[PDB]
Order: sequence, then C-alpha cells, then structure tokens
Amino acid sequence: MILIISAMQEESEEINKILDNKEEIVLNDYLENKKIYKGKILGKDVISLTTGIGKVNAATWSSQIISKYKITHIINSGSSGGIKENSNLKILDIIVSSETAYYDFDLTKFGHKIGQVPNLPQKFKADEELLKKVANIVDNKLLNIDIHIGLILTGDQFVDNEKNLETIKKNFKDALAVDMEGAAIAQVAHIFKIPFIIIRSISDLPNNKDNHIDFNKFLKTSSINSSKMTKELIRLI
Amino acid sequence: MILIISAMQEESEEINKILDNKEEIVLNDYLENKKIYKGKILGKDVISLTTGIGKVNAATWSSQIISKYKITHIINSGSSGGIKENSNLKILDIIVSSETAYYDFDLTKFGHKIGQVPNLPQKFKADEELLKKVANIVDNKLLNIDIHIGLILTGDQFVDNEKNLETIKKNFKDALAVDMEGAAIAQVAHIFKIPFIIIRSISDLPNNKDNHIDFNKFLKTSSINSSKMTKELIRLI
Ligand SMILES: Nc1ncnc2[nH]cnc12
Ligand SMILES: Nc1ncnc2[nH]cnc12
Repeated sequence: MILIISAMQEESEEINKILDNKEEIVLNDYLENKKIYKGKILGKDVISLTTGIGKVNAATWSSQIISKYKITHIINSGSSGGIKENSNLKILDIIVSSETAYYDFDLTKFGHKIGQVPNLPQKFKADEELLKKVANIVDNKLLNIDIHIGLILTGDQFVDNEKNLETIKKNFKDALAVDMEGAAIAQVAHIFKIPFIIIRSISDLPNNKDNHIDFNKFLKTSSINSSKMTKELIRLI
Repeated sequence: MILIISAMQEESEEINKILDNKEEIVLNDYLENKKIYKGKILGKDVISLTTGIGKVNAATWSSQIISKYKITHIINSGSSGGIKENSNLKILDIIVSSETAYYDFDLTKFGHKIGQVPNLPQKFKADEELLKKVANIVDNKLLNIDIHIGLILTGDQFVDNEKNLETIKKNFKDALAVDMEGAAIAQVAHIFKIPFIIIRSISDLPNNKDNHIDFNKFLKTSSINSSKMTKELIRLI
C-alpha cells in the first residue's frame, strides 16, 4: 500500500488524475473533514494524500495516514527548486533523492551536525531498492526527461536568491535541490521504518531573479513530470 | 482526556512522576516500540507523550496519539529560552502562551506574514478558557513563582546570542520566549480543533553568553516548575 504525498492541490491533482478505482475517503473524528483519495496505479494499491505546505503539515498528515492504514512505501511527489549550478539542471527535469536533510535545523551548539536531529542521521537515505528501480528507469530511457539523483534539502522557506540561498550552498556543497517537505517526510518514514523516496520535478531555479514567477508558471507541469516518474517507479515496485 | 506533550525525557519525567494509576502503553504496529504513559492527575485522565526534539518530532507523535485516542485538551510542558528584555524574566519563572507562532517559517515572497503558514493564522491563539484558568492561578498566588503570559516563538534551532537572536526580536517585538515545538503543536491542535496551551519554564536566557550551560543546569528544575503549573491548570480543567 503505497502512500503518495504531495503538499499542494496542484501537485496532488496530477497523481489523482491517474488513479484507477478512485474513491474519496473522509477523515472526520475531530470534524476536520479531510479528504484523501484511494485507488490503484498499474494494479498497485495507492493512497494519494495532500498535506498542505511545510514540515509540520507534511509530518502531521503523513502521520495520520500511517496510523490509519498499512503503508508499505512512501513517495513524495511534486515541485522542487533546482539549486546546483553547472550540472545541467533545467526547469521540468526530474530530481530524485538519494538522500535528504534539513538545511534549517540547528542544534550545532550541542555538537550535532548542521541539519541533524538528535538520534537521527543528518541525511536520511532513500530506499536502496527504490533507487535501483530509478536506475532502471534512467538506463532504459523510459522518459524523454533528464533525471538527476542527489541530495535534496528541506526547510520551511520558499528559497529565493537572497543570501539565504548561499549559506545553504556553503553548508551542503553537493546539494541538488530544495523543497519544504522532503526531509520531514523522510523523518516520519524513518520513525516507522517505511521505505521512502522523493520524486520531484524542477519548477524553478532559486538563483534566478523572479523565481516565484517561474514557480507559478511551471507548478502544474513540473507536477505532470513528477507524476510520470512516480507512475514508472510504481510499475517496478 | 488531556494530552501532556514534552520533547525531552527529562521534561516528561516531571510529568510522569505525578501520574496516578500510571501504565506503560506500547505502540508497535510498525515495530517502532514507542512507549507512552497513561494515568490520572487529580482525577483527570491524562496521556504523557514524549516526542523528541523539534517541529517534525512534535507534529509526528502528537498526530499519532491524536489518531489513537480521544484528546480533549493539549498541554505542551517543558523548558523555554526567555528572550524579552527588561520585563522581569528570570530562570525558573513560568512562561504561558497567549499565542504562538514560528519565527523560521517564510513564504513572505508570496505575501504571507513572517512565520505564517498558508490558510492558518500567523499566531495560533491558546484556548480562551485555559487562559482564564491561568489567570485564576496567577491571581490566587498558588505558586510562589512569577508567571509571564505572552507570545512564544518556535523554530528548529536552539537559540543563542548569535545574530539569529536579534532578527527574531526585530520580526516579533513583543515576543517573550522561544521553544522548538510550541507552534508545531499549536498547528496540529488547530487542524484537529483541540484546545491547546503552552506551559513552560525558563531554563536559560539566550542573550547571555554560555546559555547552553544554564540550559543544562536548569533543564530538570525548569521541568519541575512547568509540571507544577501544569498540575494546577489540570485541577481547574
Ligand atoms: N524555490 C523553492 N523553494 C522551496 N520549495 C520549492 N518547491 C519548488 N520550488 C521551490
Ligand atoms: N535557548 C533555547 N532555544 C530553544 N529552545 C529552548 N528551550 C529551552 N531553552 C531554549
């Protein structure tokens, strides 16, 4: 039972479009009237969950669903900001986590690494088997879309070209891209030992000037591409 | 059924000490082997939950417990860093949230307020009735401990006298104190419409030089004081 987690309705819509046997399920024990969609993708049981934005929304709703259903795999789909320079990163390209970490967590004063939560790795590793399946997709050129595999960084900010961007880069040199939920989901996954992977697509490049405009232009389409890659990964699960 | 939430075992220990009919309950559907304690405080049903540190731990575990039990009230107990100057803030004093907000959430670029999560208030308001009960405790001088009521700020850093401290202050002038979980818990509470309040005690003052030493010295004792105030509030619930 595969949990596909997205932050924004635009991002989840590209997953919800491709569900077979789609049903609306309502969570309401606290009158929250929260709708999730359950269905199938290529014969595999899927829940599409929309969390809202940021670490606490992602953690809160992932946790709810994990409590109420037997989740075997977590896929975090949606948009990402591509940050790594001179490495062929383009808007609409696919970004896949080999690892993820917070850039905005800091108990350095107590000797933990930058981004590291106590008793957890600094870098949550995506599932070995999910990564081999990504390799397969890359090697067989199923998508006419460049795929980058690497470190995705998470924090509760929409990253722009202010000097916020440069200190992240200096803290994690090899970092590929950013998001507002990836390592929150990875932390939840770690706690419940559920294999995870982050599968996003580049909506914008933070270094560039009005990246929020590109972000608005490409959100839906980057969601299309994330969903296509998610579909192909599910084929192999 | 009152959920008392603490981040550190030292903080939860001061709550667990005062539970009557204390039982260990094990959550293990994912082999996480997570222990929570259930009991009574002055005849009122209580779950003491220890989350681990930071926003995602707090959100993840609060969410789990809320899924599995009928929670009527949330109290966030533990230690806090007192930041507001020239207002009689002392180590071991009690800090009570009238409101709480993140200092480290920023979608300003999209026009939201500093700290504000989309579709949520910038400032989560503690429960009106819990606040009146705090007033009662203050007015009747039940504790020989100064109580401050105000804005508590949350983010995923241990706050020190680096210039991190000053930009928080400039973003929220009236701010009283900081913590790493308060507004994460307030966000969860908001989602499930559960009345919350943050009841902490000052372990340290960030402006001062080696505040991490004071934090280590006073963690247990500030936890004692938070627990005493929590007890008195529960008396009135
Ligand atoms: N620039 C950015 N910052 C944070 N999250 C994003 N998701 C897509 N683009 C982003
Ligand atoms: N200085 C500080 N920063 C964050 N959380 C705290 N809890 C107690 N003291 C603190």
